[PDB]
Amino acid sequence: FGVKTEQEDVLAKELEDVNKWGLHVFRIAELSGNRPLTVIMHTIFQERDLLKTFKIPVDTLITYLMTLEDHYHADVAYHNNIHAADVVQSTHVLLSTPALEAVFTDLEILAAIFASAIHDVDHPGVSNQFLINTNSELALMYNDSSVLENHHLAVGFKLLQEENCDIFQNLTKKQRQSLRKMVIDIVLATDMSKHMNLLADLKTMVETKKVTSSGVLLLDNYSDRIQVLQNMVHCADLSNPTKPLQLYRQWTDRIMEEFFRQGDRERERGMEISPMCDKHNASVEKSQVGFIDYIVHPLWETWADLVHPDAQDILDTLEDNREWYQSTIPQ
Ligand SMILES: CC(=O)Nc1cccc(-c2ccn([C@@H](Cc3cc[n+]([O-])cc3)c3ccc(OC(F)F)c(OCC4CC4)c3)n2)c1
Ligand SMILES: [Zn+2]
Ligand SMILES: [Zn+2]
Repeated sequence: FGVKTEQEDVLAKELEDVNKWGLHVFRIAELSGNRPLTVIMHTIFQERDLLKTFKIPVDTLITYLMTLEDHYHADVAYHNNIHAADVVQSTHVLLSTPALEAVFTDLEILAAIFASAIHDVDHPGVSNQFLINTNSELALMYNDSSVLENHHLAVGFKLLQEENCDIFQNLTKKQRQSLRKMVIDIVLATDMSKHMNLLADLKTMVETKKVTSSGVLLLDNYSDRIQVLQNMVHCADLSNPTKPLQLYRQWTDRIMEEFFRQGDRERERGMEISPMCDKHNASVEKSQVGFIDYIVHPLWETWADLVHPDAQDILDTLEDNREWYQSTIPQ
């Protein structure tokens, strides 16, 4: 009575690393009875005093979080609640980077974290292209346009209507409309088809980079604010390779399982399969190296530049991991 159970205490101790890059999220997933998203989100909300700032009733926050977590598929290897929790915690750490100290408002912080929590809800385990090519209801509903991302948003928002789930019930119409717009802009930016444009804009920003007195990033207009937030959650979404190898490897195993599974369906449907999704002709090591060289490193290198030198350690880990997988390539 009043005191945590032994498993709850062990979980609480793991959660003490919530502000660190490399949180044992899989461990937390096990300790919380597969409730990584709910506990990590609750920990972050209270850490950031978001409940008080936005007058979010605690029972309501917990109810919505568990409901949201329940709408992630536990039978999906990668795009599940653990990934959601990871992206959330990673965005949380990124928001704390010294270069962005005092830059964003509480509402923007709330938008970035909420966006992260719902960015992949109800993911079926197959890609937009697969959905489009199989004439799936989802693809027809959203006209082949950022199919999954539009769906994650619609679900994320619709769940607020369930019993005692409206965590934004006390925000004014102004706060809600602004919050909603920012969340929509952020989740839509997670669609990989927008990667090049986002990176281009981020690079341009690093080019025109301008700080303040204390050397903190200066962002005037909404376009700049939202771009940085969009790239932030995007970085968090593509952060697996920048985490300690032990974590990175579990992510790779999961994504490969999900991809090979899709490949198996395409093979049966008689569709063409990418080496990436072909369990028969697949080079996991090469795929990760390509992934890092063409996508992850160019992204994180530009982000490192924007907040230089705050992300120096993350970049070093990415490069060490890249070399690890490279040397793993058989011959
Ligand atoms: C079947 C399928 O989706 N194929 C496909 C085709 C082209 C690019 C990508 C793609 C680009 C970024 N990712 C994300 C996961 C991700 C997927 C989609 N969006 O909207 C955002 C992120 C992604 C995250 C982690 C990965 O590996 C490891 F870190 F766990 C990964 O591995 C890529 C290598 C297998 C070769 C890809 N996925 C995926
Ligand atoms: Zn996604
Ligand atoms: Zn994702």
